[PDB]
Amino acid sequence: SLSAAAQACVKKMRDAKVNEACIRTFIAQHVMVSKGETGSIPDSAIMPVDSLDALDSLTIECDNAVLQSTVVLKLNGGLGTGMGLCDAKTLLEVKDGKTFLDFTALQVQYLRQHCSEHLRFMLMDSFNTSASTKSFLKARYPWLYQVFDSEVELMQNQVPKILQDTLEPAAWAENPAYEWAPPGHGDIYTALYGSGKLQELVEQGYRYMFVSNGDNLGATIDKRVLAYMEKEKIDFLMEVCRRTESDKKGGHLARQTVYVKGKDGQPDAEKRVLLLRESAQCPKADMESFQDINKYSFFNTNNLWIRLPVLLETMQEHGGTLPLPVIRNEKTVDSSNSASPKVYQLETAMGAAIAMFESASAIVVPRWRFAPVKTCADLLALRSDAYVVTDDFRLVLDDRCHGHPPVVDLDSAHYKMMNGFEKLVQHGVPSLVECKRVTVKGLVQFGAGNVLTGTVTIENTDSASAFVIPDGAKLNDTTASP
Ligand SMILES: O=c1ccn([C@@H]2O[C@H](COP(=O)(O)OP(=O)(O)O[C@H]3O[C@H](CO)[C@@H](O)[C@H](O)[C@H]3O)[C@@H](O)[C@H]2O)c(=O)[nH]1
Repeated sequence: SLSAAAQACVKKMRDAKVNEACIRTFIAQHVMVSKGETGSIPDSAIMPVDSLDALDSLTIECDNAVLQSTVVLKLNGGLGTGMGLCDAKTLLEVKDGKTFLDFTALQVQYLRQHCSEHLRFMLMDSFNTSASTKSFLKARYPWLYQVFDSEVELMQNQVPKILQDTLEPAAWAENPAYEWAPPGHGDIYTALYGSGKLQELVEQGYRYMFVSNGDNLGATIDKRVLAYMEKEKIDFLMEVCRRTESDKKGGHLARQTVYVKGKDGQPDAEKRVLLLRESAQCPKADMESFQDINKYSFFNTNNLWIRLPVLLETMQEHGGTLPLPVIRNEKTVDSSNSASPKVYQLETAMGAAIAMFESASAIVVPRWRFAPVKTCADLLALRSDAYVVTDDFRLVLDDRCHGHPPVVDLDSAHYKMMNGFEKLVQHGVPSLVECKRVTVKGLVQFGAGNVLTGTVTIENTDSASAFVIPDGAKLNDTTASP
């Protein structure tokens, strides 16, 4: 029943021993793409979400049996090509001598010492992140490394890049590894199911999984969420934050109205269905509305809670897949070579599972559960004193910020790549806890002990010479120039 292109994909995947759940999942996306689907979600088809419960209003914590049944997973399979990264982002330094992986392991240790003695922790890796993550734990945290292969690591799948005009699997004789790509972090459900780990977790008595981004060190277990999901019988819960100006890369919550038409004299009652819209899913000529933080003010944190037996049941009842909406990413098979064949890279976002369950919902959480690092501008804020380290080893906004991170605007010509950002803070990281907005234009180098307050702009109009800010300089509500 499949097309020739789709069959070619199946054959390639089978020959490469790709797990069948992945093949089934991918093919379904392939069929959608062949019928015109791109993943685009226009604003005319959605409407904002105006009312949600709040974590700040919750007080009751879950019982010990529920806490014991909760697995913690951290995403760690992405390639931060936007920050000029070649390995796992979690190996980058966050504070003095501590990486993302350092605080993550310290959070797990803390939870095991004070909350759940046998807390199960997992990492979803790619082959482009697996060995470096394992060797890091090998040296710094041997208790995690000893059970790394047995219970920690979940290996994400690889799917073929398909030619844009025929949807056949793309070939690249120069480097056939470039014929494959990660299918996004929405692959977590497919990888858990196809590897049999989802069934084994349910067999072992686990009932909840808390997933979060590897770059968000503010996301740990909150026992009030588990009690909330138990009481309200919620099978999937997405943590959303009130959107700030800094929330530009990610996705926002949205709703549609599905009319359960009337019965037994009852009228047609509207029921709100929730969905996620990534930035890639917004029509590119309509990005103004995706960026309106007032129109769509609920930003997905990717702190997700899933009831594992219901996820398992749902997948089994759908041929062994979770039919997440496909995102059609347009690239070239060698993303560095504009002359290489153009391809589609079919991906899904794990937050899109909010549309897969009848009892799915979202809850508004404070900013201290969301400290994202998508760019080097985010990393400057996280490295600065605007973020502090909690006792349970979370990275949270300083209380003085009132939930608003400093708005950091770095010249993309000089600081988009990690090597360029490293030159900017070579002599020290400026104080930004009292800085509302910092904009760096042109070639600039921070000095030692810089203190920024208010709205600060550093503009070097002649980038033939870098502008080194003097040591101890204090910039308050000003624009500094050579
Ligand atoms: O194939 C992939 C792609 C990504 N990741 C991991 O997924 C996490 C998030 O990926 P990132 O590329 O950093 O973010 P986005 O996918 O753009 O956005 C996600 O995170 C945002 C919050 O930061 C939310 O607003 C979005 O809805 C959610 O999809 C990171 O730990 C990545 O390493 C994987 O494990 N495998």
